[PDB]
Amino acid sequence: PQITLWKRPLVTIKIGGQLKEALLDTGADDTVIEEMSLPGRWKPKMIGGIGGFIKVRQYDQIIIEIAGHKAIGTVLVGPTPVNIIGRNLMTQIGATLNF
Amino acid sequence: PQITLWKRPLVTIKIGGQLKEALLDTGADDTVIEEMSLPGRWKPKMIGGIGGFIKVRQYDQIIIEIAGHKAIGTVLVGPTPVNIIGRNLMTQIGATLNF
Ligand SMILES: CC(C)CN(C[C@@H](O)[C@H](Cc1ccccc1)NC(=O)O[C@H]1CCOC1)S(=O)(=O)c1ccc(N)cc1
Repeated sequence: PQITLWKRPLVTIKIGGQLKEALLDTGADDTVIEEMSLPGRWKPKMIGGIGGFIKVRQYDQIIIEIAGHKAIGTVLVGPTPVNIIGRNLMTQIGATLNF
Repeated sequence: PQITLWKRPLVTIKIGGQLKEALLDTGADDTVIEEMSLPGRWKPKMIGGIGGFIKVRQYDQIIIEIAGHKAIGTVLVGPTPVNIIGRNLMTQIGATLNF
């Protein structure tokens, strides 16, 4: 699709067997999702921006379906105010910014 | 252009005759610039980011060039990790996400 930016670019994702809404965010290096369980090992990470930093759990090799497209990569899990699909996964679905 | 997301989508902007680097951020509703002098009056605004809500200064109807495209609109000034070009100005220059 071609998505305009008059409103937040929200899409449906499937992660961990769960359907969620998430923001396509070109300003985010990595994908961060609200608290949920994911399989495998994790390590702590700090990520920050407006308003400061939050602590998250970094899970690697996680499969997500993003508006119908499958991708694999790192997913951060923690107290993010919104679910964010970052560049690390948007590249895998071929997402680009065009103007 | 067509900007891929393997790297941060950093572009040059021009505001008040000065060149600056900024991030094209589809996850940002608003445009936020590092401390600088802008003309006119400002009004208060609260914005939320990954770490919580902050106060910023809101300046309206500010002329800004973004990767050589002219925009005129609201610019927020405050504590920000990077200069952020948000959806309010990305819409003006015709930017869309495509996959
Ligand atoms: C600030 C940029 C440089 C980085 N953030 C992404 C931004 O898109 C961020 C996303 C967001 C939307 C709404 C609520 C909370 C966060 N929007 C944001 O702050 O919008 C503000 C600035 C003006 O308009 C409003 S981040 O969330 O800190 C982040 C950092 C690291 C990773 N791996 C993932 C996310």
